[PDB]
Amino acid sequence: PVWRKHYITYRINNYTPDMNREDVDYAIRKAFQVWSNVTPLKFSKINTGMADILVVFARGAHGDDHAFDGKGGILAHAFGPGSGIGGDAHFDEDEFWTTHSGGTNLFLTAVHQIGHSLGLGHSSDPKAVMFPTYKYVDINTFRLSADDIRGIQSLYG
Ligand SMILES: CC(=O)N[C@H]1[C@H](OCCCn2cc(CN([C@@H](C(=O)O)C(C)C)S(=O)(=O)c3ccc(-c4ccccc4)cc3)nn2)O[C@H](COC(C)=O)[C@@H](OC(C)=O)[C@@H]1OC(C)=O
Ligand SMILES: [Ca+2]
Ligand SMILES: [Ca+2]
Ligand SMILES: [Ca+2]
Ligand SMILES: [Zn+2]
Ligand SMILES: [Zn+2]
Repeated sequence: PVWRKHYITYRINNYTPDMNREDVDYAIRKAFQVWSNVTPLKFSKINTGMADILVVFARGAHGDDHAFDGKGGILAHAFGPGSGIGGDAHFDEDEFWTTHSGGTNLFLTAVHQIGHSLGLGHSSDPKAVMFPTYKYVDINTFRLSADDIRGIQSLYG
């Protein structure tokens, strides 16, 4: 249930019009960084070819048999480690993605979904990033909880 290599590629398949491109790239890259800070994994954005983790913005039905649901409800989903669609993280474009507190924060959502792309389940600690409910936390004080660190290190340490 894990990536069996420690150099992992991602590609941004497409950009949400909600946010400037620069802010999308920065959110995503920072989100990956959160995990590469507590494991030996290295993440590399690529701009051509097939990436391990593909990052997709889409609405409703988008060709994976798990349609999204409009504004609210499900925000995003992600497939666990594997080939093809494995690892891929999809973000519901009917949300309003933002760099701060308005709408839904892309960074925080990405940290969570990349958790799942890496093989994590959910946490019972409301402080954890892998807690199952979205809430805006102070990104200046953001930090992985002990539960996240133990989970991720059990897979990749
Ligand atoms: C679990 C849940 O909250 N479901 C909500 C319900 O969701 C239906 C789908 C059930 N569900 C939710 C999830 C968790 N999500 C994904 C996940 O775990 O990644 C999976 C689909 C892959 S998620 O989209 O909801 C999700 C994504 C990111 C995060 C996250 C982001 C940042 C930090 C931490 C967590 C949390 C949840 N799994 N199944 O929608 C309803 C309507 O939504 C509106 C208008 O906001 C919710 O009603 C509200 C807000 O009161 C409803 O709340 C209830 C009763 O469960
Ligand atoms: Ca939705
Ligand atoms: Ca993949
Ligand atoms: Ca949107
Ligand atoms: Zn999908
Ligand atoms: Zn989740």
